[PDB]
Amino acid sequence: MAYDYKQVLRDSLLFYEAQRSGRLPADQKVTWRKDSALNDQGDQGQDLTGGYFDAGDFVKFGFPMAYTATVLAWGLIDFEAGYSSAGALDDGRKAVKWATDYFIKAHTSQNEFYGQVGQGDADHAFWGRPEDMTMARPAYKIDTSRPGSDLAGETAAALAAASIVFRNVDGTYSNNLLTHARQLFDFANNYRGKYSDSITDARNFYASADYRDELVWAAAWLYRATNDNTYLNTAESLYDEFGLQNWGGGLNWDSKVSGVQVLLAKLTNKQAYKDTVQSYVNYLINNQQKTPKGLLYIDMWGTLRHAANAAFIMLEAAELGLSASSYRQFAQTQIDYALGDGGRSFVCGFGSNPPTRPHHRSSSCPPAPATCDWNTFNSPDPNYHVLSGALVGGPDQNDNYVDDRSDYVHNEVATDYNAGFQSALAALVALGY
Ligand SMILES: [Ca+2]
Repeated sequence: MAYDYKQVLRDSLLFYEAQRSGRLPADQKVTWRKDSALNDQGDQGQDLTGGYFDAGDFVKFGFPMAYTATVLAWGLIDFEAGYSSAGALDDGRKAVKWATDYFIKAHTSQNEFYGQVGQGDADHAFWGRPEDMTMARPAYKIDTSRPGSDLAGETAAALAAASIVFRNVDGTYSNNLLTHARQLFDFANNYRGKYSDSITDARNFYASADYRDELVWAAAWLYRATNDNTYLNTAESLYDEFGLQNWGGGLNWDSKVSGVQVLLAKLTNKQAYKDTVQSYVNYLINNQQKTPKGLLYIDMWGTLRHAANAAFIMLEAAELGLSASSYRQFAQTQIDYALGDGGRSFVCGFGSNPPTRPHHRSSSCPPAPATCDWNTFNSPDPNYHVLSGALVGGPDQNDNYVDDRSDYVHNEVATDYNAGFQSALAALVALGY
């Protein structure tokens, strides 16, 4: 009852601090985390340190990491007031920059981009503190011979969105972000292909369903960041060519459909895009399967992540003047469910009876020199460190849930899980809720 969205927003930022890879800053707030993955590098030894660990593991999966950055930047642009009111503007910007500083390093050549550091199996076979890793961490890339329109496109979108975020605060960085964004889009558009067909290790973790939506997504963001009509023309041309108006709605690391539509609706003010957004939202509120307690049930994987993403699309739709009151209200019910209106909180470190055993390695570990290994994973006790701000997978279609570390469905946590969620919190704060 009566949730402090400002504090939840601050908590979400703490989750991102807990996901930081590389050398941590002197002002780090989640201090149980230590410098790690300091040897991450490319084929020629290029520095690839930094970025975010994806979930409860230590692999740096570029596709969802870029998506996370784009959505976080998006919320900072449209609902900056929310961050400011929560006294978290600086931290919000730092969260975006932690990702973009890494994308810049990963962009080793104009048409070359590293999309992963660490191998799924080698990484997942280990359970412990990231600073204790001793296994090889291979880096995989996409290039003109092994394209990745989806990966390069999303990264371009994130860089372009970030360039807007930093336009005034750091003009030099903003310009740099944009240069990289422009080059990555050209690479993505001129060399068509799914990144997971090149970086095959990712096909079993973050396989891309289609790269066409990312191309439109990227062009749209570049137009917003440059005001260069060429990008708008390309965005709309591809939107029509690919027939996105007929694609299944939704917004998540894999599909940008609803994001593209609500974004283009804002940039062009065209009714057609607004119609598509309305039909999608009305469908969710009135028809999409929901749990008995009101939670949108879009899929078993990252259930809350899907509901929060939907909530964010609704908040963006409200900004277009589409049923603002009802759309904002429904979005709030989804966020409020995650915060505890379903009976318990599903945000670690927050509210009533929150999850205490997230499927997360670093938070499960006691401090050094005590050993952290699979026996720690096997502990009946709650994770040693509270993972403040992490949104877990959530309850089942019947609002049932059991806090279980081995349950990588209900207790999974990930950077993409908190993206739409965090931006939605920023919006609620901005709206004065
Ligand atoms: Ca896609």
